[PDB]
Amino acid sequence: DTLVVTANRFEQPRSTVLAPTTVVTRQDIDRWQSTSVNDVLRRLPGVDITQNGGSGQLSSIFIRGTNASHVLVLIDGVRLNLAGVSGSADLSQFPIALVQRVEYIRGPRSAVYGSDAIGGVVNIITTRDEPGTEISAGWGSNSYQNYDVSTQQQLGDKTRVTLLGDYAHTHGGFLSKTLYGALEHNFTDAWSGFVRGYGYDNRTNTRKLYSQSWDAGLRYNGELIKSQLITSYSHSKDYNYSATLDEMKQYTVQWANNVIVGHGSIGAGVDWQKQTTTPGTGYVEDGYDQRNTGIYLTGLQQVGDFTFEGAARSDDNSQFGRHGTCQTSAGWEFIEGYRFIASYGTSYKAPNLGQLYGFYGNPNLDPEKSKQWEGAFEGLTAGVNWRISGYRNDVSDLIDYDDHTLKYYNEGKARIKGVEATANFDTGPLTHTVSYDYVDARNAITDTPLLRRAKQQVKYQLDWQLYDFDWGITYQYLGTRYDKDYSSYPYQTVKMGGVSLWDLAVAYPVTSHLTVRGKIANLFDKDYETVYGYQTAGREYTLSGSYTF
Ligand SMILES: CCCCCCCCOCCOCCOCCOCCO
Ligand SMILES: CCCCCCCCOCCOCCOCCOCCO
Ligand SMILES: CCCCCCCCOCCOCCOCCOCCO
Ligand SMILES: CCCCCCCCOCCOCCOCCOCCO
Ligand SMILES: CCCCCCCCOCCOCCOCCOCCO
Ligand SMILES: CCCCCCCCOCCOCCOCCOCCO
Ligand SMILES: CCCCCCCCOCCOCCOCCOCCO
Ligand SMILES: *SCC1=CC(C)(C)N(O)C1(C)C
Ligand SMILES: [Mg+2]
Ligand SMILES: [Mg+2]
Ligand SMILES: [Mg+2]
Repeated sequence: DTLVVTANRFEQPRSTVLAPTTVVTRQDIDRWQSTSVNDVLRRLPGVDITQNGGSGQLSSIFIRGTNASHVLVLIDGVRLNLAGVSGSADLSQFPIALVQRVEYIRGPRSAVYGSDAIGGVVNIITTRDEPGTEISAGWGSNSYQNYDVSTQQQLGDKTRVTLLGDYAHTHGGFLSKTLYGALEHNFTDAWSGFVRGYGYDNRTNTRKLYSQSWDAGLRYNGELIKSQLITSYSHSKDYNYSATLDEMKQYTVQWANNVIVGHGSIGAGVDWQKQTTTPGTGYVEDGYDQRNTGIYLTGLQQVGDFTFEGAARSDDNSQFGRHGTCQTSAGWEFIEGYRFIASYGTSYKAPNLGQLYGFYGNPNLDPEKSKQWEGAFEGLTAGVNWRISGYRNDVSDLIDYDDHTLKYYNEGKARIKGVEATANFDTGPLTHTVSYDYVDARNAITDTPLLRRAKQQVKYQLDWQLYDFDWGITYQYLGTRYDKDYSSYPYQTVKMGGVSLWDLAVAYPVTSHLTVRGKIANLFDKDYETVYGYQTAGREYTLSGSYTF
């Protein structure tokens, strides 16, 4: 199988991770011709993305019916800094040109990573191993324009340098400029070090976002033992124009180890994080300094037809103190190629600055808490790889605005019951990748459905190659959703009808160096919204190329 590092921080085959797992490579992203992260993500199981319009507009990610703030987004294994002020991940500003791989694991994972990993985890990896220089560019609808240069070069054997530059610009709009460098060095065959730095300057209509991140690390990859020590600094500055500045610095230091033992592994690590915000950030008066340290244990073992996986973690947070989480999954391969999996896991979400210290702050709030149970069957039948999972997620201690006392409190519960079905198979030269999600996400106290969430989704990718034309068709059904209408007070909840959407993409190797690509997004120009009142794109055309040398 393809490897992931996201389940326990170290490489393992994805057949040994029991939680459902999706991997997107750069090759997929080039064929899809995605011009944003959201477009990559909306394609995958359990993902419901809403957006205040097109590219660059604020967005929310609802994994498996959970709140916007209950997905953990990592960049190269570190909590996305853009999410630090608001406490909820928004990838609409993150440059797609940095995205080399996505590992997405559904279900909880606080027991490895701490806060936010309730619905699942999305790790965006920016590292590639692909020697050479490449030039790319695109033109499309709304004066869309992209230029991109990158290279990877040995500087002597043992060392290599990566550089990337990207400019993307789209009127009505959204402008984004990105720069990335890395140095990778192999001290021995087992020992390695790296320093990575990147930044992007975005403008959106007037919002002005700038972010930089620097990472530095040491890894040991032995025959049995693996170790990693990584430090990370991020600094973002977010201007809105009267005058609002949100600024945050995030520091991380993590040390993990993992050893192969019996038929599997055992791991442990320690994780430290500091976030400082500047006065006035998040409509909070003072600057804050929040700290967290966690310690966790992981395990995986195969015995006969059974697989057991687990993680357990204790976090010590400077505001709410101590919270412990744990996860266990057992799988049973009862006949060759078929498997039942049962999982249980707790996870949490930390209070955010606004909830804590804003005008309606409550400095004594506790984390939001999740308990999740999941059961799955997977199999390989007649060339079809498939899986069907049912899950229940009880969330409690939700942080809610109390209008009577003008303060946030822990109160309030949600019950989510869902089914995920996926399959992939070929029929002659055709490859089919399909998924179906049912999500019944409610307020558990009133029994009413949560807003902003599609109860059902169907997703289908159909790929094939005919001459030297490589074709991809993308279909999605976004089901019924409820939302509030803010044009009239009191704001009333409205029912937004299901919608089907189609994209067509093609690529062609003009020569061995030159690939040209075309896309039509929203082929039937379907008029729809994912947030009530905010119009989405309509039919758009892209045309691009890349040249390798
Ligand atoms: C009363 C319920 C609480 C149970 C918590 C027990 C924690 C689970 O671990 C039990 C001990 O098993 C450790 C196995 O370690 C896994 C890998 O190494 C063994 C290689 O075969
Ligand atoms: C020696 C302990 C190393 C493994 C501890 C990680 C497991 C976290 O605890 C979860 C409790 O679940 C009960 C254990 O049964 C499942 C086994 O988990 C896989 C470890 O082999
Ligand atoms: C590596 C081991 C991980 C497995 C540990 C999970 C087992 C938890 O056991 C029960 C916990 O009991 C909670 C203690 O009570 C304090 C708070 O609730 C009190 C209610 O009045
Ligand atoms: C390498 C060690 C990793 C151990 C982390 C264990 C995390 C266990 O968290 C499970 C939650 O358990 C519920 C009770 O925890 C509250 C603390 O209670 C201890 C004092 O009463
Ligand atoms: C919900 C879990 C699914 C459980 C039912 C599926 C288990 C099916 O087992 C099928 C065994 O395979 C029989 C197929 O025929 C054999 C193929 O050719 C073998 C060479 O002679
Ligand atoms: C391994 C089981 C996979 C679940 C597949 C769907 C089966 C549905 O049939 C049972 C009836 O469903 C009752 C309500 O379903 C919504 C619950 O979603 C699952 C979480 O409990
Ligand atoms: C899918 C339920 C029947 C047993 C599993 C068969 C293999 C699943 O592959 C399905 C992939 O396609 C999704 C279609 O889903 C319709 C059934 O959804 C389950 C509703 O509870
Ligand atoms: S959170 C890990 C877990 C698994 C199971 C054995 C069902 N448990 O009782 C706990 C809650 C320890
Ligand atoms: Mg212009
Ligand atoms: Mg070794
Ligand atoms: Mg408390």
